[PDB]
Amino acid sequence: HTFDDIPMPKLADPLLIYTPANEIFDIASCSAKDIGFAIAHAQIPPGGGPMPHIHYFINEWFWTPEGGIELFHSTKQYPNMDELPVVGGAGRGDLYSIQSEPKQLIYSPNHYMHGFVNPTDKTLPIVFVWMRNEVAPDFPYHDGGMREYFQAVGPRITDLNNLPELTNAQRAAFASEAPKYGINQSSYFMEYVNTISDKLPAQIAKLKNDKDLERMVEVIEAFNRGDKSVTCS
Amino acid sequence: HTFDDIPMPKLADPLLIYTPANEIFDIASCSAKDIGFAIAHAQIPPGGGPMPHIHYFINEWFWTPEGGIELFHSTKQYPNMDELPVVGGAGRGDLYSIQSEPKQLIYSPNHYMHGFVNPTDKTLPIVFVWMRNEVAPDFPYHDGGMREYFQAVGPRITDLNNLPELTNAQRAAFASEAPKYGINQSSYFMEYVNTISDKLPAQIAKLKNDKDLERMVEVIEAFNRGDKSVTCS
Repeated sequence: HTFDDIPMPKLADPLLIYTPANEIFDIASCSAKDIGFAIAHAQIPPGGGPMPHIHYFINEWFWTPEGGIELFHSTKQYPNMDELPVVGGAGRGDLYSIQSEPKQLIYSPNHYMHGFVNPTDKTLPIVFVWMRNEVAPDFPYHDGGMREYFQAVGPRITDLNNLPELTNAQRAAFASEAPKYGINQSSYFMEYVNTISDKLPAQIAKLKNDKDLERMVEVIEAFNRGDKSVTCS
Repeated sequence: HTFDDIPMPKLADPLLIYTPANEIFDIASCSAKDIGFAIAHAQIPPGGGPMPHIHYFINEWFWTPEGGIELFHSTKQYPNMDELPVVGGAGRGDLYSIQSEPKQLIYSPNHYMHGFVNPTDKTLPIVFVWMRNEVAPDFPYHDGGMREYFQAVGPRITDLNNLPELTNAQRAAFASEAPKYGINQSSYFMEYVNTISDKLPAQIAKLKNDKDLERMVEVIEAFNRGDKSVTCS
């Protein structure tokens, strides 16, 4: 399953963040009467990527223009934010790996466990779209909290030549602050993981939601034309 | 497969190290005319443990007095140190997890890929023995390199209740210095790994070398009795 293009909202003041998962973000939040989301055009260096985690306030799309990124995705859902999937109690979960191909679009609904890594020796592009769900609260940017999460825990890139140094406190906050933004984020790779299998189950591979993505693309392009019925900032 | 005890050499000035893999080490090197090794009595905090790596200068034993610790181990061996098990040629390998039981004793010969994590919410003990092999150069302690490795890359612990904080340089050195000590050490979990499965094949489970371990216990015990034909420091 492929998708041709996801354009970037062109803000006057672009927000560029180096996440503590070693991801280079150019990120923005947008909303219209019917919808709100955050969108990031990212560059992932070798070894970059978030450890396995679960979302409660958003549905997520991943678009990989040159492939290469390896995604991880569960078949099981975790609708209860208060039950971490850990050795402690509610139990670790099984993950399945996806070797992304060029222009592939992966859809991950709320409550699924996922993450990704760049396992190659070259920096690879990726685009994330995080859409506000029906149970998300109103954050300042109306996007279900994702841009607020990254802006709070990742250092801003004031110079894309001199990438900021990431600190222990920033890596820790990536984990510990995540619940305020509807994320259960693991702090080490195997914390939530029982197995990683390379045999992708059909029901995961078939996940798609092109309608909402298409709408959100309309909102971005309407924003870039100057349409004042929508907002990005 | 279990073992009853592995004692610690009693030095006047214990070498306590907090490794960049988040391991609390009390480590020593010992040699006799027939044998040389390093041994560490360790405490692994929640989430602690090294990324997958392969040894070229030692054979390793793990002893888990309270179980808890999850080890990872390949069936495939990697005899050429210049060939990294990485997506850019040579290829990532399949790991199998081992949920250790109290007093369990795992033997991991050189060239195998392995690693471990504490997936629980409490600090757990573990003892490592790293025995010099035939191809290892002669390091100052004659141990095969391992103590020298941790001493070069890890901070000394000066207070067990106020552990030292790790620096990015120490973490990066942990990977980049490793080959000098006969280790290929991955710098993120999925760098060398393709899949993780929880069905340990029997060839791995039946790995053992009790004779050499008994011999090293013998050396430790003699050192602790004051016998001068052996050395630990």
